[PDB]
Amino acid sequence: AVYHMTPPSGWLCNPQRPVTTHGAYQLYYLHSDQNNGPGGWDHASTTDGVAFTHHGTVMPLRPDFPVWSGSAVVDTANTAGFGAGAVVALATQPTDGVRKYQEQYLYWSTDGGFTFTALPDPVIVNTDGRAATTPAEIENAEWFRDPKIHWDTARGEWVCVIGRLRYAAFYTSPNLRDWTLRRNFDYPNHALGGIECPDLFEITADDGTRHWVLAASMDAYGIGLPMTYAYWTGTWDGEQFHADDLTPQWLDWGWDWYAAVTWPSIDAPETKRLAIAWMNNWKYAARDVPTDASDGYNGQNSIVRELRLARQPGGWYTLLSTPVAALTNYVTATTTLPDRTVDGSAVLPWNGRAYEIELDIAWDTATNVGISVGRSPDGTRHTNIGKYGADLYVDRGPSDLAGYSLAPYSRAAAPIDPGARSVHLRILVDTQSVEVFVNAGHTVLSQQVHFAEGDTGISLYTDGGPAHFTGIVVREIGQA
Ligand SMILES: OC[C@H]1O[C@@](CO)(OC[C@H]2O[C@](O)(CO)[C@@H](O)[C@@H]2O)[C@@H](O)[C@@H]1O
Ligand SMILES: OC[C@H]1O[C@@](CO)(OC[C@H]2O[C@](O)(CO)[C@@H](O)[C@@H]2O)[C@@H](O)[C@@H]1O
Repeated sequence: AVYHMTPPSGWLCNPQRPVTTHGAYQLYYLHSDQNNGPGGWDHASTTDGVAFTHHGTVMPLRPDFPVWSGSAVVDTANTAGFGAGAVVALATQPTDGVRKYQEQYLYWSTDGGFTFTALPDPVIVNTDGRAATTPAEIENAEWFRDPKIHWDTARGEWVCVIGRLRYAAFYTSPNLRDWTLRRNFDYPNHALGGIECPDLFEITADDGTRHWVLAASMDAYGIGLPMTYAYWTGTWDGEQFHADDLTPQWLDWGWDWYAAVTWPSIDAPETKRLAIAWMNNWKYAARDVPTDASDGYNGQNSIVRELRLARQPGGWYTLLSTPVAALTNYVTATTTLPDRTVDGSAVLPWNGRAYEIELDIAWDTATNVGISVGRSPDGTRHTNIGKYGADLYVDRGPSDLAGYSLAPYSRAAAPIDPGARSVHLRILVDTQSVEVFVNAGHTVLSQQVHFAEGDTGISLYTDGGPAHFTGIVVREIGQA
C-alpha cells in the first residue's frame, strides 16, 4: 500500500482512537503476530494523518490474556491521580482467558503514550459474567467491550460507553477509576448491529450549535444495509443518551470500514474531527491475503477522513466526509485529460496503481454511466464505479482474485437520487483498495480490492445513451 497505513508485519485489526501528545496524533491498534490470533495494542505516530511512524507494542499480549479494544484520554487535570497529562487507557480483556469475564482494565502512561504500566484490578467488573448460567446470560456476559471515554465538559466528569449485545451501556466517573453505572441506550431495529467499538463525542455544527453523537460498528447486511459505522446525533444528560431519531445514519456504504474511530483535529477540535477505520470485514477477515505471502503482514487502515456536522432543513444534522487535507502534499503528478463524450466505452490514456481521480458525469437517456479502475489490458479485470437506478455503486466483482476471492460481497452501493442526471466523483485508488467520495461527501464507499500488477488502466462507460465526462483530473500519489 502506497498511502494507506499497514503494520510492519503481522495481523492488523481494530484501530484505537488517537490521542494528541508531543505535537502529533498517537494512534493505537490491535496487532497480532498470527492472523486473527491473540494480540494487543501497538503504537504509531502521525503528524499529518497520512504518513505513520510505527513504534511497536505498547500494551502486550499476556499468557492467555489478550488485549482487546478500548480507548485513551490525556488526563490533563490529573483527575485519575497518575499525574497531570498522563495518558490513561481502558481496554477490554478476558480475565483468566474467560470470555464471559471480559472486563475493563486501566493502563497509564507518563511519557505521552509511548510506554504504559498496568493497573492489576479492572476498573469496571463484568458482574453479569459471574452470575451468568443460562445460555442467554452468558451470551450477554460475553459482549461487554470497547470502552470509549469522553470528558463531559458540561458536567465536569468522565462518561464511558461500552458495547453490549444489541445495546450499549454507560458509566460516569470523576477519576477514570471508580465508575457508576448509568442507563443503557436501546434502539428498535436489532437487525442493524450489536454495537462494537462504540463512539461518543461532542461536535459543533456549521450553525454553531453543540451536539452529541453516539455511534458504533454494526452488521446490517441481513436487511440490505452496511456493515460499517452508524451514528445517532443527540444529547447525553449524565444518565442516559437521547437520540434525535432512533434510526441511525451511516458513515460509509462500502464493504471495508469496520471498527472506525474518530478524534478531534488539533487545529479545530470542536468543528472538525478525523476518522480512520480498519479496511476489512469479518465476513472474510480471518484468512490470508495477498500481502501475507508477499510481505508477511495482513491488513490496512482506510485513508484518514475529515468529518464535519452540517444542519439540514427540518432541524436535523448529518456528517460530511472528505479525504484528509494533507494528502495533497503526497501528490507527485497531476494529469488532466480533455473533456469527452462517450457512448459505449473508451479507454483513458493513463496508467497507475496509487492515485486520486476526480471527474463529473452528465447524461440524459443513459441508464448506466461509470468509470472502471484497475483495468487490465486483457480486458478481464476491473472495478466498476457508477450510477444505476437509485444506486451509486462500486462493483469489485470483476476484480476477484484467484484464491483470495471476495465473492459474494462484490457490489456495494450508496443511495443516490434516481432523478439525478449528473454526479461528481472523487476516487482514491491504492494497491489493495478503492475509496469513493461521492458529491459533497455525504456518502462514501470504502472497500479492499485485490488488484494484480497489471491492473493499472481506467476506462469510461455508458449504457443506453451518451454521457459527458468532464473535469477529469488524475493525481498520482507517492510515498512522501
Ligand atoms: O437483555 C438485555 C436488555 O435488558 C435491558 C433492560 O430491559 O438491560 C439489560 C442490562 O442492563 C444492565 O443492567 C446494564 O447494562 C446489564 O447488566 C443488563 O444485562 C435492556 O436495556 C437490554 O436490552
Ligand atoms: O463494463 C460496462 C458495462 O457493463 C454493464 C453490464 O454488462 O454494467 C456493469 C455494471 O452495471 C451494474 O450492473 C449496475 O448495477 C453493475 O453492478 C455492474 O458493475 C453495462 O451496463 C455497462 O455498459
